Amino acid sequence: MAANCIFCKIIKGDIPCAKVAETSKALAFMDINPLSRGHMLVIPKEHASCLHELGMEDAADVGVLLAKASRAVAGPDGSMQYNVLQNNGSLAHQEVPHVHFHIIPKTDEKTGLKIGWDTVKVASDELAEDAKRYSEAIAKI
Amino acid sequence: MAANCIFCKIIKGDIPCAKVAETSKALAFMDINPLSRGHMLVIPKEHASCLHELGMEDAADVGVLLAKASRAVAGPDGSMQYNVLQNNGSLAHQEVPHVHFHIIPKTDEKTGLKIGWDTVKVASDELAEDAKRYSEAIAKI
Ligand SMILES: [Zn+2]
Ligand SMILES: [Zn+2]
Repeated sequence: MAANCIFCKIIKGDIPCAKVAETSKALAFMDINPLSRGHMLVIPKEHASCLHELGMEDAADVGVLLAKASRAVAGPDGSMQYNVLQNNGSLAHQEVPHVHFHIIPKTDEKTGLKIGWDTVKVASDELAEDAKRYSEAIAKI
Repeated sequence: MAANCIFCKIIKGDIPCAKVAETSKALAFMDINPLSRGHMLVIPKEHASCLHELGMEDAADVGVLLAKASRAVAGPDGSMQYNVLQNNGSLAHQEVPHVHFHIIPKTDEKTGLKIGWDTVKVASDELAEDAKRYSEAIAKI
């Protein structure tokens, strides 16, 4: 559903939204449901539902816009802390089915992104297996 | 402290780590303290402590490697869900002072990245103010 995709609606002009930046392949704007003041979004213009569906040229342009946006979010003296978050799948907390990078200011212990970081044990043999599968997958793109 | 930066140590070869991919400006490898099985990291070779310190060319290369890595993480049939997370500042849960993108498989409600998503109200006037400041900041990069 690109038809029922609110970011496609913004991109084509069917819903208005103040544009923070625009490049050939990407757009930035403010999140109107922020976790903290200054929370923004960077999206590809292409309707990719997950990051792995995004084109390589689109990936270069989105990476560049993300870095530029982080400088905006870091503030005039660069002291503002922040989290970059991009979700892929509804189990992974993705709501709109279109790639979007959140850049979320962390002003406060009580506001912004709150993360649970509980690690698990993985074996050396399992790490090697995953490293092989991943590198071969990446090598053939 | 690039001297006490474990990712710089990996990058220069002072600590061994199976390399999942390597490009001119970026490296990928497995996280040895994973939140879920297959949790990996994508880092710039440059010692940038936060994303806003990263060069634009390095940003393009890291965006491309991130997209490639997501295809690896999505798996042979692309069904694996995942979160991309990059932290900037110790209040923002950044531990190693070198930019690193986590790509974290979400296999399970009980494993992988766990996120708290409590939004705050922002006014139209505040959104316009932030949009102006951000777009002007981005325009002059
Ligand atoms: Zn869309
Ligand atoms: Zn470093």
